[PDB]
Amino acid sequence: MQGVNIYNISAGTSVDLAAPVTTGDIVTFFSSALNLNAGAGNPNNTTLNLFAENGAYLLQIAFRLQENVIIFNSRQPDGPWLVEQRVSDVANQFAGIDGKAMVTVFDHGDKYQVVINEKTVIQYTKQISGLTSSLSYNATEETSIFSTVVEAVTYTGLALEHHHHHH
Amino acid sequence: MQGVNIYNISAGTSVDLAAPVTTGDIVTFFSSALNLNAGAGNPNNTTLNLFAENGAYLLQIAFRLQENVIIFNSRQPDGPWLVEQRVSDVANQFAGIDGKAMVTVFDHGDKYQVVINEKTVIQYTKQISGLTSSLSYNATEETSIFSTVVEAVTYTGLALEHHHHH
Ligand SMILES: OC[C@H]1O[C@@H](O[C@H]2[C@H](O)[C@@H](O)[C@H](O)O[C@@H]2CO)[C@H](O)[C@@H](O)[C@H]1O
Ligand SMILES: OC[C@H]1O[C@@H](O[C@H]2[C@H](O)[C@@H](O)[C@H](O)O[C@@H]2CO)[C@H](O)[C@@H](O)[C@H]1O
Repeated sequence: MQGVNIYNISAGTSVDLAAPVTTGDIVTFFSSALNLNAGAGNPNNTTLNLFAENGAYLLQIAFRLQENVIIFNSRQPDGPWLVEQRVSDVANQFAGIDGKAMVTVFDHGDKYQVVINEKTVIQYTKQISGLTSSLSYNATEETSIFSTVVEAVTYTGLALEHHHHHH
Repeated sequence: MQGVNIYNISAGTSVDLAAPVTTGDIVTFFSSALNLNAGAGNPNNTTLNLFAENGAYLLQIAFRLQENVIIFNSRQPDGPWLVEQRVSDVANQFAGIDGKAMVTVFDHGDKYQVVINEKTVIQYTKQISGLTSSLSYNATEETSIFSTVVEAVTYTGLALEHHHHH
């Protein structure tokens, strides 16, 4: 059945989900601040990650102000970072809303749709499949583009399909 | 296409959705405050409403501190309120989180599942069916349990049509 779980993630920490995020599920990270002028990343200012039980980075959303880009990538816990998908102009993706923001990730089975506020910035074809068992928000107090603590809200058990058969 | 929409709603106003909420979709109201000591409503302290395209009150979630109850109901805009569904102990529903709150409504087609924070408060069997085309948040400045402005986020286009060819 459908359920809502709330997690308050401090910068530099991660949490295990009470209910895994799977195909048809949604997770939204809410930030109470938007620091588009934060310190220089190294090279990341902020990273939002969806982890598989084996620690694989199912999806990482990395924000880089200096390089002015949002990187989407995946990799096994002991494997190399895979093919990066980039979105230029970090500020433009958040335009329209200041002092706060939200990043939503839809798990569509074959792809991860990421939406910054109301704007879909990418339909990311998965490079690694599997259910998300933990989330993380990594950054330092001085260079994060988001608030010290980011609230993650997962909407699980959502999957709804209408099967139409033909022959 | 699945999509997220954000609407800031001031107490006593309503908003027209850019994308309607239908079966399988979600709408969550976020409050930057929680005032469970706001006093008696008139009779409601706060009401969250989902309106169908034809103007009907698909669902009203009404909080009453003096009655210590949450009332769920429906009605036609020119008609009488229908059969009230009640859930007692308002505080218990928001237990665990202070200074803020979220109310989530899942549209399951035949029923609306209301969730306060992480707790499912009710599986409301619909008295009126249809797609939600607008929302409203009514309350006064002094007696609302939520912040002056509530932020509603909709997740739409979620149901999927899966064709199989044999
Ligand atoms: O791909 C995510 C991953 O990127 C690393 O930095 C990459 C850099 O983006 C790429 O252009 C370069 O060729 O290789 C670097 C890694 O050696 C980040 O260091 C890492 O934290 C992730 O963000
Ligand atoms: O049902 C929501 C609706 O309730 C109205 O008040 C009701 C009251 O709760 C009920 O016990 C009584 O029998 O009828 C009243 C209506 O005549 C509120 O006035 C209305 O705003 C909604 O909150």
